[PDB]
Amino acid sequence: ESADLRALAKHLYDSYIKSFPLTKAKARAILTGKKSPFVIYDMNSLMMGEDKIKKEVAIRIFQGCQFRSVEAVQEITEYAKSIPGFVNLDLNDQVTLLKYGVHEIIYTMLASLMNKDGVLISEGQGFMTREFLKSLRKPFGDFMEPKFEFAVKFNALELDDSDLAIFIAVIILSGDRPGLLNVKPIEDIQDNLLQALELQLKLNHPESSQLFAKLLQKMTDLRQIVTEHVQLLQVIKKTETDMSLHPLLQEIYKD
Amino acid sequence: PESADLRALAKHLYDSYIKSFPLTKAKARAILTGSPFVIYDMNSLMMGQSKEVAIRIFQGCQFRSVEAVQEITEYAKSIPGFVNLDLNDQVTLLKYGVHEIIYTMLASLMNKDGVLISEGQGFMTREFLKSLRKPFGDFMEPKFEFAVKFNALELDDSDLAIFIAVIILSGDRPGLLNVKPIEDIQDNLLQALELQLKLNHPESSQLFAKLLQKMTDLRQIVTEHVQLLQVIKKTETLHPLLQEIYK
Ligand SMILES: CC(=O)NC[C@H](Cc1ccc(OCCc2nc(-c3ccccc3)oc2C)cc1)Nc1ccccc1C(=O)c1ccccc1
Repeated sequence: ESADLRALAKHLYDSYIKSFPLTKAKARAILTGKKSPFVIYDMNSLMMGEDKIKKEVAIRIFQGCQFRSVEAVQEITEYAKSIPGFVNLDLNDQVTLLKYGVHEIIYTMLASLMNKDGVLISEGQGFMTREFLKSLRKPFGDFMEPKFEFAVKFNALELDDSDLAIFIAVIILSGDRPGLLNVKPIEDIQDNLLQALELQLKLNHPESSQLFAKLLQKMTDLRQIVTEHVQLLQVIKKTETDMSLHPLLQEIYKD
Repeated sequence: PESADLRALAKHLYDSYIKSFPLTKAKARAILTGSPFVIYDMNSLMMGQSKEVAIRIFQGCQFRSVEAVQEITEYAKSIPGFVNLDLNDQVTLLKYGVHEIIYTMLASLMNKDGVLISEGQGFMTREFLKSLRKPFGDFMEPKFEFAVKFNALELDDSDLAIFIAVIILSGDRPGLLNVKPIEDIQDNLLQALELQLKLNHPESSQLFAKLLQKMTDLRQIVTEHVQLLQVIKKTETLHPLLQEIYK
């Protein structure tokens, strides 16, 4: 079965590259200055970068994150279809799996695009500093800090895209999502994905003790990030009466 | 290339096809021949503003067609040389090839009176499909038209496994980056397909040619299916995640 686990791992990695244009290997190539990004760290550079790469600074930064999230949901959906068993599950659950999964997966892969100092934007054409993202006005104060704090700790695991491909498959196939109708089909798929992640982790990181365990523990951090963000969204929703949330994201958010 | 190698290629493709496609032509034909539950009627579908039946049947086809795409994708990975192709080209070959393959294989579930549904457990008649209000009665009928002509060739699963591989490795899909290796592989599969058909159907003259002529007909069906599929976004309009799964 060992070889069947390796074939699973090879397969998901294949679909991962096919579904997400900006990989972790590409992000790190751009980040670790070998493709150099334009750097947005203030108002004038944000607007200079609207020319050069791509008060209302917060809204532009809002919609730019909405754009990429909608886009991200679409990639994640593409990828889910490739996971063996997914498209054979009950449709209502396939939807439930995505509704809940995409949040968690988005911060996982957002880590790939982050370092200590900032975050890659516009498929790596841009780089926005962590500081500039703290500077925004205060329904949006430090909305990004907890994602940077997670990235810092998650990135020190030193996962690569082939590790990530399996980890996010495991995330999608969570049997504890609320409202799932048939938990057992989902859990059996996850079991095989977990088996494959275990082998992959040991093979790709032989001198990295309990990497499997340590990666699963990061779900605690992931979910707590999810929760605070929904709380920030609502504060906005009450006070940004004229602002707009995309219908795909609307659907993903309504608990 | 040697007949042994083409026989080996032939047999290799049949193996993968049997692993990737649970409901085979042969199985489908066993079921078809004189049970599964028959849907001939509005009350038999019912007994077998939220949503009109025609849309729910449309929806269910999209679900099943998404399952077909994953079976076909997995089968492609087994074609010698496919996974060594450039990755963008594997996506492009699949993107354009899956519809043609879906309608090819749908013929395996069809006779002139209906189609097998739900893993062979059901049978929706042809006439019931036609009953459906515009443009919903007009989506399956062309497929039945093709199926009946197609099934007259009496291909089996072993034949189909190679024909399917030939469709995927089409060098003329828009946006291919490196056509040569795709045509190279397709030539090999055609080589194999031609020997398969002479050996499997020795009394069936120019089957090879006749089969290739049907690749033409499948492109017409795919093209016009789109022109029905756009008369649908048009007059038939939401739950975004769902729409995203079937983009
Ligand atoms: C599932 C899901 O929707 N999850 C919530 C989702 C998670 C997220 C967060 C950051 C991120 O950065 C990508 C890199 C990024 N790209 C830009 C960019 C690009 C072009 C122009 C300007 C800026 O800025 C950043 C930080 C990607 C995804 N967040 C949002 C999703 C929808 C709408 C808004 C948000 C916000 O984060 C937000 C930001 C400011 C004010 C209000 C809200």
